[PDB]
This record gives sequence, structure tokens and C-alpha cells, in this order.
Amino acid sequence: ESIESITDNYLFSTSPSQFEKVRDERPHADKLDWSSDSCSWAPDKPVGFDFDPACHRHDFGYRNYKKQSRFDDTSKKRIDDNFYSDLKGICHGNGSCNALAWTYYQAVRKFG
Repeated sequence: ESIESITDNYLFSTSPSQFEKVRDERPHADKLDWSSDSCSWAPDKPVGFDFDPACHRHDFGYRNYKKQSRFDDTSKKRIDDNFYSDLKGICHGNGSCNALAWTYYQAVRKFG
């Protein structure tokens, strides 16, 4: 019932496409930041796949962990790794898409 527990359920207990349907309703928007850049920082996007749910969830984790004053390095790694998992799941074995998923993951690991 704590806002931090709710945040963590959205991050870690939903698929990315379910997260996106949660985000559409902006639950608890009095406490949570639902804004996202949709990976506008990535010059290359995959053709034929939509990474936006994963990007939205990654931004949700960074922005809300920072607002909640609990953005430690291990949580950052958890959120980054969850983002890579989301992207790999969207790619479902497509090699070109996987190559982009790795580059997005490396971008957040090194420049996040």
C-alpha cells in the first residue's frame, strides 16, 4: 500500500505491454511521475518492433526512484537489467533487434 511498494510492483511484476496499459491510466499521479522520453536519446530504432513500453518503464524507474530518494546503484542496475529483459522479450530472437537491445542497455549502463 506504500507508494514505494506500488512503484516496485509496476516495475517488476508486470510485462512491458501491461506496464504500458497501467501507464495509460496514470495511477497515483499525485505521487508518481509518468513522464518519459520514449528513448528519444537513441538515434537508431528497430524497424518492425516497438521499444516504447520498455523505455517508458525504464524512465518510470529512474524518475520515481529519484523522487523517492532511493536511487542507489544496485536499484539502478536492477532497473537497467529489467530494461534489457524487456527489450529482449520484444525482439523475440530477432538478431538485428537484439543488437539494438544490447546497445540501448549499454547506453543506460554507461551513460544513465
